[PDB]
Amino acid sequence: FMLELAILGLLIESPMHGYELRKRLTGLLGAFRAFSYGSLYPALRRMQADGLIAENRRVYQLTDKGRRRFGELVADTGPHNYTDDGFGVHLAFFNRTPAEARMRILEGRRRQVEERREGLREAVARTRQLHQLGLESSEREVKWLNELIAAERA
Amino acid sequence: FMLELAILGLLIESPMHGYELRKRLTGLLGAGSLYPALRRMQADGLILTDKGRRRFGELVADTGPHNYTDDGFGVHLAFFNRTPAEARMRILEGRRRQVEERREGLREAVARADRYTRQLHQLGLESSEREVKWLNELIAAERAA
Repeated sequence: FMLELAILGLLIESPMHGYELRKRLTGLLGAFRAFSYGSLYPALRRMQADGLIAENRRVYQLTDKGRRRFGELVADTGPHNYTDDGFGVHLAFFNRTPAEARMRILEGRRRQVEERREGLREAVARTRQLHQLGLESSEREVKWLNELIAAERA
Repeated sequence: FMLELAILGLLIESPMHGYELRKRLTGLLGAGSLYPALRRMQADGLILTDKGRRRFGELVADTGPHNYTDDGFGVHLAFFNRTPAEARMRILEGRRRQVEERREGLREAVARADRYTRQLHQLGLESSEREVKWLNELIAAERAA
């Protein structure tokens, strides 16, 4: 899902060659690694088959069915959107995400990081110095999400 | 994979039941059922048994890529008490390699700049930075004897 969203959301901007998509895909996650070819290209073969993209490696363009399918996925606010990769991908396309969905996604993310923080507070109640590090990160991210939630309300 | 080090490493300390296995086990990250693993680990004669004590001694020595992931690392780091100085050092380095690469992706991510994605990555970055700095301190300490 997060793959298709990533792909569809990139292609909507403009048509792209395989090289560009892999580059951009990697940029959406922050991997310090090309996105793997044998993860990308089978998705494109599938996404071609379902009539979401077309090919002229090559250059790839979005279909009308493609443009619609994106419009679905950007609206989606399911648990798929709250994971680290899920969130970062969706957050990219907040530009094209309705205010309602944005708000839901932010909250679903906040639930996820909140729970992480809780487990880590609980963990520190015990020589894992890494938990402490884990904790401060969560703290920062929650604080950030709250600021981002606050902004959406206003 | 290699949920077994976790169990064996806990178990030898004071062979309890679910109370304290799942509890302590859960305290690797926070907020499942180990039970099929225990049924298996019973069958192979690891549960701790003498064969168990040996099997742990293998696993604590291990320094493979399985040890460098977030869960992998934190589990192993628990049993550093019983991890040979050599293995400890290798594991710390293998972890540092992983976090280094994470940091690089994230530095690179921030560079392209979409205010919101940037800040998230920025957060990601500072965390990596803190963890690397920590690993260095922990590596430094292990050398000094």
